[PDB]
Amino acid sequence: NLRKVLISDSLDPCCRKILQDGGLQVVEKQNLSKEELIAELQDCEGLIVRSATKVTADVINAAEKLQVVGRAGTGVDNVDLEAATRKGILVMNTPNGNSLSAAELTCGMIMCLARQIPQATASMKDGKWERKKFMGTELNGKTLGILGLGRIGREVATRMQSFGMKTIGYDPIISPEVSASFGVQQLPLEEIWPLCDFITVHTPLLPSTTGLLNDNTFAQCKKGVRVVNCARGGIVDEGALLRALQSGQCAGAALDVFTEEPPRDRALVDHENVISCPHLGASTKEAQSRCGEEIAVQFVDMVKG
Amino acid sequence: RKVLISDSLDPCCRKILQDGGLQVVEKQNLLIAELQDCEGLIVRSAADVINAAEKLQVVGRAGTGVDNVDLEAATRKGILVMNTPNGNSLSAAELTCGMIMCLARQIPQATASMKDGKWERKKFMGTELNGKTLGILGLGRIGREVATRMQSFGMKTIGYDPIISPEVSASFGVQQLPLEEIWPLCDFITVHTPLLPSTTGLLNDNTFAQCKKGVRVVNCARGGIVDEGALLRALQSGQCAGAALDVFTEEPPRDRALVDHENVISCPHLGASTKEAQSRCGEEIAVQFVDM
Ligand SMILES: O=C1NC[C@@H](COc2cc3[nH]c(C(=O)N[C@H](CO)c4ccc(C(=O)O)cc4)cc3cc2Cl)O1
Ligand SMILES: O=C1NC[C@@H](COc2cc3[nH]c(C(=O)N[C@H](CO)c4ccc(C(=O)O)cc4)cc3cc2Cl)O1
Repeated sequence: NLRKVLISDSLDPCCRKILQDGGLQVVEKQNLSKEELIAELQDCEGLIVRSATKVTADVINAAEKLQVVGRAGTGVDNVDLEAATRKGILVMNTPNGNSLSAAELTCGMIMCLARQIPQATASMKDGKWERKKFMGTELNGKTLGILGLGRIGREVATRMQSFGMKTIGYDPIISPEVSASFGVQQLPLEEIWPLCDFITVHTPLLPSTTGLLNDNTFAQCKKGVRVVNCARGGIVDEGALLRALQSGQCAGAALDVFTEEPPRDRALVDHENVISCPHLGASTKEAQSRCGEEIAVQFVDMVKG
Repeated sequence: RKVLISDSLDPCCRKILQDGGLQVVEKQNLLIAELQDCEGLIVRSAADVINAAEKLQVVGRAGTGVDNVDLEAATRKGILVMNTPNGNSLSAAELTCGMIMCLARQIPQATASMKDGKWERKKFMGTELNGKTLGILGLGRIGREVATRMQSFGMKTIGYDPIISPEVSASFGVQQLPLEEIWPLCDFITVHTPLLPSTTGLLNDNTFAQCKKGVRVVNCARGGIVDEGALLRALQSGQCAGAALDVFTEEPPRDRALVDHENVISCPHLGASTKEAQSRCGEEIAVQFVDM
């Protein structure tokens, strides 16, 4: 059963600490090339990654002891889950660990869109004083649409409520009565689009949420809507967003995530009304430490049944 | 009733200034010949002015304070200066909150990186606000608005105001402490005071010396409350991890050392630059006038 675990990426020593406390032997490697990793996994039931180490069908297939792969983070981009499940290898991740960091970044993106803070800093650093060029928006009394009312969507809701934003939204699993208890009014999507000043997505990436925002939904929005995607690349159709930015149907967007990372296509990043980060939603010392801890705790519970 | 308007004003304010007499002409970029013979005045931004002026009763600035109109020359004549001290409050508080989130996650620096074709995930390791301490100096309209918003993020809000009682500030969840007890506790410090002798260099080498190593500071209030030489020294040592500045001792600033620092976020004094603030000030000034 589960004994010895390799850590192949850099995450807080709180991870190692909890693993050995629960009986597991631990080793701690870093970077490691496609050939390198497998020579460690010779003797290992367990592999903990962050984002850098790719766990492809190759490593999975070529590693003849590996029973579980743990990601100290959200989703499994860097783990071939098709090939893992084929070989009976359990894949786990730490969904709770990043919630607050992702919600805080989303709120900062909304403030940034409202007041053009990234654009203003760039203008100051270019030696300009362009007070006129900037006219921002007060959030108080504006409507924020929240698509997805799990962990992150509800944390975004309660913070933006403090700004006196009205928070409306939709989730197919969360009842209107439960969303009401954290101040989010659920309506049909067709009724959400024309009410929103700001839209933010907090859904998993599924067929049903791939291009959730598209040409059809932008057609239904108020002119000048502002969009945030701090969830997963492709929930917002990037073509449809660029078309909405060019027409003015969309007055601005804030993107932490892209269909391709890093993105080869530069048109959205380069747009004047787009502010962007290189997938920083989970990039806080606090989230990184909580994910380290959460994966270790998940591992030890599997040894104790 | 001839009324000049020496500033980019909200078009609501003219559509207002025809309840009572108001013969208006909104001429920006001015200079002094403009106000020929006019008795009752409105302004936004932009003395020698009123001295060569004639029959003028009330001057009104759609904004807070009067830092673009000589109050003593106006007191040298009969002239009452009105302003709209609540019109800009929410917009200034909202910008301050956005500056706090930008300092925590370096969103302006991340955007500049991305627009250079970079994908810099390690440089941009940030801080969670939940569980951090925000020090708020000045607990008037703006300070209390910043406090209740940042409490929703799980920040502990402490502060100091010589005029606001500890009971008033406890009612909006701000614990007042002596300044000496505030500095060592703060992860973030934000200033919401008037610019007075007592508040000029309120943050200086002596106060940075008592702060936590890595404190972040915001000034969306008035240029000079943060001593700019002291703030650059603190950024240079790492005593200050970052600063967000909407305001500068000289606007526009000719000393570029702070604006050019990698850990400084800056705006060209945008705290009151929203449609809603500019509309609310245009009308709060009317009700002060049109209800003597
Ligand atoms: O007409 C329609 N076209 C397609 C469909 C609209 O698609 C949606 C599908 C959705 N799915 C979910 C969803 O799975 N929500 C749960 C929470 O209940 C959840 C689980 C995990 C996470 C996370 O990983 O952070 C987030 C949310 C929300 C959501 C919203 C919308 Cl608008 O309806
Ligand atoms: O030991 C000392 N070191 C320095 C010295 C004084 O420091 C202070 C002086 C202060 N003055 C005030 C102040 O005038 N506050 C009132 C609110 O009651 C106020 C009025 C208008 C506005 C506004 O225009 O938005 C804001 C606030 C706050 C404050 C804080 C501090 Cl730390 O004492």
